[PDB]
Amino acid sequence: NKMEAKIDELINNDPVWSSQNESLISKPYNHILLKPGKNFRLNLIVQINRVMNLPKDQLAIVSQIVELLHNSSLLIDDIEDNAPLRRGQTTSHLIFGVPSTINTANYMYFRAMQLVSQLTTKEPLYHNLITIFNEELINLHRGQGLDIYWRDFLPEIIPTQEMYLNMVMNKTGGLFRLTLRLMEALSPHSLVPFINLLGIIYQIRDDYLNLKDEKGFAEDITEGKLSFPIVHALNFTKTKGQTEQHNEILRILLLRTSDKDIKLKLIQILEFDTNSLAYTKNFINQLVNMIKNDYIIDH
Amino acid sequence: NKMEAKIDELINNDPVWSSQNESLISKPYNHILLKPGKNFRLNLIVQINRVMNLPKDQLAIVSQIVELLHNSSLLIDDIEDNAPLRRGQTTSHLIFGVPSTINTANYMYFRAMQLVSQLTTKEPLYHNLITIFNEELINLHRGQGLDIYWRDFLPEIIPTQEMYLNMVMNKTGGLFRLTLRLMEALSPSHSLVPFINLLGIIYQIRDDYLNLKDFQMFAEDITEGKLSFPIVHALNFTKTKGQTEQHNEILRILLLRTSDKDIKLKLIQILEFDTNSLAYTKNFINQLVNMIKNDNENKYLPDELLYIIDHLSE
Ligand SMILES: O=P(O)(O)C(O)(Cc1cccc(-c2cccc3c2oc2ccccc23)c1)P(=O)(O)O
Ligand SMILES: O=P(O)(O)C(O)(Cc1cccc(-c2cccc3c2oc2ccccc23)c1)P(=O)(O)O
Ligand SMILES: O=P(O)(O)C(O)(Cc1cccc(-c2cccc3c2oc2ccccc23)c1)P(=O)(O)O
Ligand SMILES: O=P(O)(O)C(O)(Cc1cccc(-c2cccc3c2oc2ccccc23)c1)P(=O)(O)O
Repeated sequence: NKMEAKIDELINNDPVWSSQNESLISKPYNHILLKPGKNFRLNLIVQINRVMNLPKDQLAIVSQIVELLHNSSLLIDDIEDNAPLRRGQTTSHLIFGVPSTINTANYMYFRAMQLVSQLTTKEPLYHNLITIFNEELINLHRGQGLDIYWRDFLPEIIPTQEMYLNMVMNKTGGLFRLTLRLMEALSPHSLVPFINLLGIIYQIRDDYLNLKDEKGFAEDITEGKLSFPIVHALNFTKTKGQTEQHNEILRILLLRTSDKDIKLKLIQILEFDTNSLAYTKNFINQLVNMIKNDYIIDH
Repeated sequence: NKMEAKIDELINNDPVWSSQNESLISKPYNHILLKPGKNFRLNLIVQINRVMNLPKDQLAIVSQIVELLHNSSLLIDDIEDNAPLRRGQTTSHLIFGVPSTINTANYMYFRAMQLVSQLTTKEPLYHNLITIFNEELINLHRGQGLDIYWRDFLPEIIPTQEMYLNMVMNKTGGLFRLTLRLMEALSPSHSLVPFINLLGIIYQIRDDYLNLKDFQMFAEDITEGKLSFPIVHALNFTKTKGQTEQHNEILRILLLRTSDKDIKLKLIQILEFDTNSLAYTKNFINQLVNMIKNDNENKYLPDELLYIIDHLSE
């Protein structure tokens, strides 16, 4: 009969997937492309290439891979932080919903992975590009897992500066290392230590500017993040016996508040009571002087 | 002095990660392991192996891969359907939160991928295994993305039965094909892929059917507004017969995202008395199983397998 014949045809062919289908599920992703991201990224990749010297067409693919992983990971990051804005517009998950956004972001992680084989035909080198991809993706999720856990289960764990830096080495260092390691493996004195330093500077600076200044006003406070200035402050208050301030910092973080005055109060506690903002600014300058007093690093 | 020296050490070493850090991010995953569920998956693998003959240690790994992807995919599946229960207990995202559960599930996807790399060191075969893994994960997400889309954009698109089957081929068939293709690529010793595709289709339709049938005998699929196989039949049946009020009433209840049992029973009544969608589905599953039962030639089958098939019969 015809039903059996049609079922037979179905199971003997590859799953049917159309262009229209590809478009429908790409919506959460297409939305974040509507706004440009730091364009100075292909900029960073172009700099590092002065040293790696990859051929233009191979470099392009590395760039596409990292751009894709980066843009899609932001979709997930914003769900995980329940963020309202990204690149000055509403986050995808508030528009298309959390379910679609998770699935689309995860879909793009595997599309990124598929691009890797466009880099080489040589089994050995391929094997190493894949291992690098797998390793850093593992590191990336270990660090983000720690960051989310500390924030969502606060005050169960109050991280020390040491713990925060290790989380960053996993998370933000993971994407910087991913980009550098792929290029070093493709290139015809590794820069890994230098790229780890850059990732840390970047994350701490990112935490700092969030309070010093589109994602909204000091949105890291609304999200309750254990940011670099917050970690210094929680440890500073514990160490100095400032019991009341230590507890009020925790309380404000736990409110997940959008109240601008409450956020401003916390920011001035970091300014005048714990001097965490100045501590952070100096810490950043000290890391930068590690490069300078030893060009990309200029941002 | 000191700070700089601590930073030098940090950036020159691999990222620090401990056993304690591993236990913390594994919490959402271990929770679902608290109940084994219908873990007889290891059985289908173990059985298919009688034809594939993979050495016991490679078989263990394929096994771990399948268990990891399947377990972590339910963590994500439950967040995507906002499900309250899984394997009889509160879903992980409701205990550990949506953020940690997504991250933990995604972490396990990559730990599964790293196991793939440990199946062989033959560089060519390795590339093939990675290609299979990559291809099926992509089909899986396309299928799940389409199922979610219809559900969340309802009533913009009402899929037909043919559309539903293509979605299922991508989604459900993705993990069955993934296990089978890996096993087949590894075998020392006609693909069983067509057979496994059919199994995945039977499995999913049967799953849609029992979700409504066990309630007739939670029916969370109704609360989620899912375009399940019986609901798809019911929507196209009412459209075809020009039954406007019934068509609309089915949409209204799905759109309600209701957990009110009397309303859920009302949709089931519609399916039972107006469209006869449950009898239709039962019969459709029977016709699929019979394609295996009457495969005298063994066009699809290589007995322990047929038993499974007949079991799935409704
Ligand atoms: O892309 P966006 O400008 O939205 C932003 O994520 C900037 C950013 C934050 C963190 C990491 C990166 C980053 C780091 C390393 C490499 C690359 C990054 O972004 C891209 C894009 C394209 C290629 C490589 C990278 C960019 P944002 O915090 O300013 O929103
Ligand atoms: O570190 P922040 O989250 O503060 C930020 O830099 C963005 C960011 C930087 C580096 C990594 C990630 C991130 C977060 C969640 C998941 C993943 C991330 O990066 C990858 C890459 C590939 C897969 C998953 C993830 C986000 P921001 O642009 O939101 O300021
Ligand atoms: O794991 P649970 O027992 O929780 C459940 O997913 C049922 C189930 C149990 C075991 C395996 C599977 C399953 C699902 C999709 C694909 C495959 C499954 O098992 C195998 C084995 C070999 C290949 C593919 C699959 C489903 P449930 O729907 O009853 O919650
Ligand atoms: O298809 P249903 O959601 O009805 C169910 O069969 C479970 C299921 C089967 C097959 C695939 C999936 C699924 C859903 C979302 C994401 C992913 C799924 O399977 C994988 C494997 C690997 C990565 C992601 C996913 C879920 P159930 O046990 O919840 O009834």
